[PDB]
Amino acid sequence: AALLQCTADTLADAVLITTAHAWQHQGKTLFISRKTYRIDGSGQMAITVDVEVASDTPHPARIGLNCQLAQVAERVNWLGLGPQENYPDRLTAACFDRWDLPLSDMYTPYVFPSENGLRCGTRELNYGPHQWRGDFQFNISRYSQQQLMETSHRHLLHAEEGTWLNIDGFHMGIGGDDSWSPSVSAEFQLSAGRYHYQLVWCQK
Amino acid sequence: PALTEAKHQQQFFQFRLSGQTIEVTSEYLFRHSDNELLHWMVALDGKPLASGEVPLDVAPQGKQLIELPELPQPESAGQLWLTVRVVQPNATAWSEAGHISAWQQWRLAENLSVTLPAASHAIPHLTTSEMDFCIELGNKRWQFNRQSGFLSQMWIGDKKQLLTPLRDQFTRAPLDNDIGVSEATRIDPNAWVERWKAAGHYQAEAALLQCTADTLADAVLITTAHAWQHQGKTLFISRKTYRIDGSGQMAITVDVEVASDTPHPARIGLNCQLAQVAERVNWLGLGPQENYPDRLTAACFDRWDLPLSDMYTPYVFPSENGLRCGTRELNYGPHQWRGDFQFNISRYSQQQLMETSHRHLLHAEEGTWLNIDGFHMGIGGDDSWSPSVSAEFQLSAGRYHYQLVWCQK
Repeated sequence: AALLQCTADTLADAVLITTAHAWQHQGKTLFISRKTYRIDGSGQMAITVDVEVASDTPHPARIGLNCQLAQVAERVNWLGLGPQENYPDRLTAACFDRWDLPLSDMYTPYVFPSENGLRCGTRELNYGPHQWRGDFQFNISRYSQQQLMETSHRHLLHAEEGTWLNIDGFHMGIGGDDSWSPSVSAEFQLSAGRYHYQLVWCQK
Repeated sequence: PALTEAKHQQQFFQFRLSGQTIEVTSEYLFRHSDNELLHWMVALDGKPLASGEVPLDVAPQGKQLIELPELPQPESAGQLWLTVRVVQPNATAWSEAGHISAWQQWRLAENLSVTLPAASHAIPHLTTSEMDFCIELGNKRWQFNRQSGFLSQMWIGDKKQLLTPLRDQFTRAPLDNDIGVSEATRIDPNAWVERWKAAGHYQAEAALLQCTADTLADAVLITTAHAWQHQGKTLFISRKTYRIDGSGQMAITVDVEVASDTPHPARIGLNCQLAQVAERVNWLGLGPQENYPDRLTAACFDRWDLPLSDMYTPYVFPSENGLRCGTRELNYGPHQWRGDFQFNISRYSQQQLMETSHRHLLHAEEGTWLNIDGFHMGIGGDDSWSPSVSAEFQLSAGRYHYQLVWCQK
């Protein structure tokens, strides 16, 4: 990521920050992301993200923003499809209700570790002090995405301090009919080339 | 307008493209392509860097592989477009020479531009009244009405740009398919028009949920929230923010929330009436035939120029018509529109179109009605009698976002 542009401005009731980032590989830009942060008098924070994906580039597996949080919580409470991990390609099993689970549960053990435990169509996500409001797909786990890709086996992974949190406006479909060849459906892939999602960061 | 769509789908030749290489498959059972000419033009942003023409020699059921000279690469931001069409060098008894049997369009690898608009020395100055919100930059003046919650007037000179305040429109004149067999004497529950009419979708009246005025150092930003309520039930909530550049180019971002219960809005768009009248409409998008999301296959993406009369499509029975889709930029007269949207520009108001029994009856309203839609519902339909619209085409998302830029000149 590089900063294409950045700015700071003050609303009478709130402060608004706008950041533009371009992701470039080999002189070619895979994605352009524009984010504006607006701060309420209440102090609740609203994030609006606009993502542009080049038509040429293979479609991004997911579009989301990921942060690492020092705080660790016993239980994760969210309102959305639950309680089993669900994906857009296979979200049929899940149903929408308030959900409470042990934090360990969110992670799904696999012999081979790949991104897992994703939850979809969640209006609000609650972990510890933080409250998240909006429509998004969130996976919350100790292990970093980079860590998950690296490890040969599930047993090997050691949880990083704090909890990694991922929030995705859109997630690519898991698939697949066939392991050998891509089994993902055409509709599921995020080929739109234009993407918009917004969420709110709220204390308590 | 539909007939062109039939021609494109019907055409015997099938084109599959991998990388530089283009492969053509012949529909024909019995005939070799004795006199077929294949022409390919590559253009960027409505401009073609190169044109390639190859003679075609495919036996019936035959597959012919054609490889382009390596395409020019443009540093400039934009999307490369490759268009291949087949024309007959010698006219058949039915067709004059230079007639085109088939065409195909493929996007080239996309280009994303990280170049930045900023910065412009001029800064917008806004003057506030209880009655109205006024923004002035240079000669141009922008007026927003607090009571209304929409900006009534756009100012040039020494001139007034628009007769009618810009507003969100969730309805389009009913298509033949939507109306179906439904009649005032014998209304049918199933028909799309009936669902909308029962909904109060047409009669819903906007209210200002909230409004505000703020000044950026380089720009002035206005935020309006509107709730459309019928019978104590809110069909849609729309939030719009207008940001004014130092350049004075204006950017609109619209967020629309639709209740899950309500029948899906036929279109989500904002429609305004403009006093100015222009001889020709120039836009970059699918062209030149009117196209809809359900049937946008016929249309191809290139810079398009047409007489203003052309945009309207004559119908014995008048329903919303002449819509254009996937248009990056729309140009009418002084105004420039930048973004991705579906636009129909016509003299007749949508309200007028729905009202009239016959096409002949309509009389053009002064100025030109302009409609811009972030998303448009699919026309359909397999059957007139029952809704033929596909499930995917309908805008059931319940969340919608689109943004466009209003630019002078």
